[PDB]
Amino acid sequence: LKHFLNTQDWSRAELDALLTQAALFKRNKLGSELKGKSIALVFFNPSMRTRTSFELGAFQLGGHAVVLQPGKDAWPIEFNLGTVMDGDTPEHIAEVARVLGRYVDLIGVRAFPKFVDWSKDREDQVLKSFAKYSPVPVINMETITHPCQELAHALALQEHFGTPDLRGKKYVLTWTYHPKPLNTAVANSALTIATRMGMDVTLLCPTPDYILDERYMDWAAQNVAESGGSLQVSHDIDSAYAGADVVYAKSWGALPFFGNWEPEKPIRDQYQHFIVDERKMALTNNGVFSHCLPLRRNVKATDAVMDSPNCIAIDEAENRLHVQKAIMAALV
Amino acid sequence: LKHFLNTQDWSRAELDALLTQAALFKRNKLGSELKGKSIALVFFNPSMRTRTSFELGAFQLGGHAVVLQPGKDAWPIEFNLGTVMDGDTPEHIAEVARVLGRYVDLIGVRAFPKFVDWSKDREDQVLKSFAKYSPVPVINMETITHPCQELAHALALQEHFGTPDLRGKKYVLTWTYHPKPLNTAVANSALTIATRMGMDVTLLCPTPDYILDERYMDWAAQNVAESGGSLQVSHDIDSAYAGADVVYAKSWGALPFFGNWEPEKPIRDQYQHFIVDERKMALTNNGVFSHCLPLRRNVKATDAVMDSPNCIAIDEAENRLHVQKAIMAALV
Amino acid sequence: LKHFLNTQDWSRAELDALLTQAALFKRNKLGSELKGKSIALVFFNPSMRTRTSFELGAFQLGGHAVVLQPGKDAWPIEFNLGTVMDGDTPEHIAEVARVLGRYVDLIGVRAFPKFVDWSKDREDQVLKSFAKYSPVPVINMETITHPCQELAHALALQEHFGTPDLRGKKYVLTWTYHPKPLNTAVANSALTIATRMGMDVTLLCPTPDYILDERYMDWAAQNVAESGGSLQVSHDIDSAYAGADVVYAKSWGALPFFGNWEPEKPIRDQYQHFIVDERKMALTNNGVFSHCLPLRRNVKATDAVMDSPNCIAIDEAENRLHVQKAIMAALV
Ligand SMILES: CCC[C@H](NC(=O)CCC(=O)O)C(=O)O
Ligand SMILES: CCC[C@H](NC(=O)CCC(=O)O)C(=O)O
Ligand SMILES: CCC[C@H](NC(=O)CCC(=O)O)C(=O)O
Repeated sequence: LKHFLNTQDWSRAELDALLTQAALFKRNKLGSELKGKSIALVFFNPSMRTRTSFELGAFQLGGHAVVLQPGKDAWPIEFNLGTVMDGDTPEHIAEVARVLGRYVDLIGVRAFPKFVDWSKDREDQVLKSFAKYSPVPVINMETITHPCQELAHALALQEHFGTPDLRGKKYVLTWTYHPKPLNTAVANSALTIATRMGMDVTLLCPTPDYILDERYMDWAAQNVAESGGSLQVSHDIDSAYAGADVVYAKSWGALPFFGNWEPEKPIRDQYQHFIVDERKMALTNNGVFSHCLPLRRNVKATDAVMDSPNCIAIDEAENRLHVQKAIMAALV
Repeated sequence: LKHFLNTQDWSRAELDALLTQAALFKRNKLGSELKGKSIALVFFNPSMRTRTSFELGAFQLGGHAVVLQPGKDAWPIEFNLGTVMDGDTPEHIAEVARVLGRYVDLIGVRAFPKFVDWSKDREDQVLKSFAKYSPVPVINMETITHPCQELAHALALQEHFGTPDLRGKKYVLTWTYHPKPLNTAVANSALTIATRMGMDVTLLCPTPDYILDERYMDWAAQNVAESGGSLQVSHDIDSAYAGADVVYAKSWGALPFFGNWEPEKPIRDQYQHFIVDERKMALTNNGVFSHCLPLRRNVKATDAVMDSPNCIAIDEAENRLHVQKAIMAALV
Repeated sequence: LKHFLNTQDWSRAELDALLTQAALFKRNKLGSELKGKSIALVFFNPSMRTRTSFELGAFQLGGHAVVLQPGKDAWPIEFNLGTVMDGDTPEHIAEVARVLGRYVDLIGVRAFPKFVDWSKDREDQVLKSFAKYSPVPVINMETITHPCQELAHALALQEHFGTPDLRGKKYVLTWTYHPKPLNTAVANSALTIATRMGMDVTLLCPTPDYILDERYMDWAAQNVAESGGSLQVSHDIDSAYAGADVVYAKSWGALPFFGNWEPEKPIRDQYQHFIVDERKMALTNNGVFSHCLPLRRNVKATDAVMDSPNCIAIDEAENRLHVQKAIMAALV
């Protein structure tokens, strides 16, 4: 059974088919690719865009989405095997996945890491559990990667440059400030999709500590090697933004500090200047700027940049809807 | 772009068209005025009637409603401008409104005041923010006014008297008891719609402190002046109910006590007799009684009154469904 | 007006019609028995299966389900009569039921007991209040009985044995361990449906204290007397499982300990061996095993049993969907 866990599991031709079909849905939003069909959207963390775009996407295609929130309405779910379940979890993912399998045609899941031990978070236990026990296709709605955002971001870029071939473009994935440490998911996904598109990627971040998990650095290299692009890690703002075509900001907690965020506080606080403002954007090749959102103004990016005509954040958010309808349609 | 923020922004002819179309939907509930269309219902406070009537109204018209609750599922939203967003709000209404604008065709919003400073609450920051940044029509689901209730209430009255012309009817908007201070919204809306219908309106309330904000007292005067009705403030129960045709109860916190409810407690507690019971209703001209609901029995009104055949509360609640389908249909 | 509060209120012919229609829906899931229709699903407790199966069932039949959760989104609801509502409940079920009555065509309700006083819980105040004030058919989504589970369980059994006639089968309803005391609902329902099907029922439980409320023991006797089956209470594991055809596990708090669970703790803890493992299942006549779910692994049943080909828990969960579509279709 084919799932949509990461874009890395898909061939360039399959992904390309997805984007084109997404572009097709954007011109003809109503359809019947999901008539009488339904999808279970399971959320273990908040969401505005993902929840809304999927719920609407399923409706516009003749289907119906059932939104579940383990712990708020549905029963909390246990993921570990061979365990005496006398704790806070009343049922196991093995049952939950098989049960949903008899009701819905697709299962979407959102589960951010717990931030206590990256060794445990990097395993993607939730997504992998669903994909293992579910008799129906599973869709990643963001765990430690955000593949749906990738395709929304990618489509938005091609649309901006009026071409599907983004090779030779200078892509800058910059870390940005935030009072607290966040998920690396969106970053791992951006690095993955930008290198898969074959762009000249620079991972701008404060210190080596902030470099993404090796897994994605490796996926990125394999992508560069295959698409003819390039990868590069920079700790210098100006040399990074210089002549950039795209600038994607996202804040995240330094991996080496999982479970020990105390000393991480004083470190991130001394890099607030990483904020994406006009100065840095002026150094770009009239480049574009985006963010997966939700975005904090005057923290991650200044008001002037968000309101700038060069900001394609709203278009990227919109394509989430089209891109996901292409995925669901392709999975049923 | 035309919105439905308050009935005061609409002409008498437009409002009349709304009520008639609502009466038309009441005879033919299923339609296609919203086929393939959707609406984002954003709730910052609880709701049973509004949430249900809108969700159903959108369905019965071929559309789909997406219910969002900032803080429970969607991300909390910031409304102030030029602020360093390092607080509890992860994203700004400027983005949220533009994003929803790419997904849904209509946006409904519910946001009661915070009760700390009426000077800030009376500004209607949430509703105005949505209407400012949203590329699609916005609908007031209750903030400091409850226009949807107004039209449901109005339709219910015309239906009761078998006529659209309510002029010359004695309308009594009475304050009523409640262990705590509430929103003036429903009251401000009742005063507005009753004076706009050209009835003889009396605002019965305990003391001058309980008189509604000048804004609505002024809207009411302009309405009297235009419809030929009348406005009047009374602190005497019997002289108010006397020969009334309609009696609308609603409890609210004295505006001058926002942020300082301590001394408000002892004041409201000495006016529990304002409860709408049989005695007061007997003094009426066999008048009708209603309440926007949720209503607390034996506090706001006695069981005998609620169960009375003169109580049209349930019909008013029902018309919410028809009246809102007329608004959505008119806005797309 | 006909409701679906308990299977006991329905004749054997009506119930049989329900199961057959459920079997019919299972072959033809999409229909129009609910076109333009809607149902209000009111939840006072968590739910994954019930909420999902009903929401989907309504969709697959052309209708729409509105999920309400008094206290989370909708306003909390008061059920006592002639009370001064100055507490935590803003509105009364008399209004809530009549209001929903003007919006939806059906009302489903879930409300577990409070576990403080069984004398009050056994009254089924919530379900009875809805059925009393609602102008439209009411459906029990589990209170002190779980009739929907009954029919899902029953259908799953007939399907397993390839016949609708379950008479002469040895049915074992066994209590099982759980760190805390639970609702007897599923148990009361199993005892009811198994005796109504005319099987040889044994209620295996630790001590006499754990025997179900007399009401259901009585319903069971009347059912035995009518169907030709049998009822029997056993406190011995091996004599119970011996040659069983069906084994239904469910944990519950000893009724005589409501409001006084302290001493109940040490009592249930000394019966953990009641867990449904392979040994006990080996003593059966190659019997089947099920559980209403959510089920805690290695507490209520071992992993080996849940994963066993003899476990029909997932099928029972699926039939919830078909069985409820048959009920809704029959009630409109
Ligand atoms: C379908 C059964 C629903 C419910 N189950 C629970 O409340 C179990 C909760 C837990 O095990 O923590 C019950 O006991 O009736
Ligand atoms: C689409 C991104 C979702 C999520 N964002 C957050 O958790 C931000 C929360 C905050 O800023 O308070 C993340 O970091 O991946
Ligand atoms: C339709 C009216 C909604 C709201 N009502 C409440 O907040 C009442 C809450 C309570 O009585 O506890 C209000 O006062 O405007």
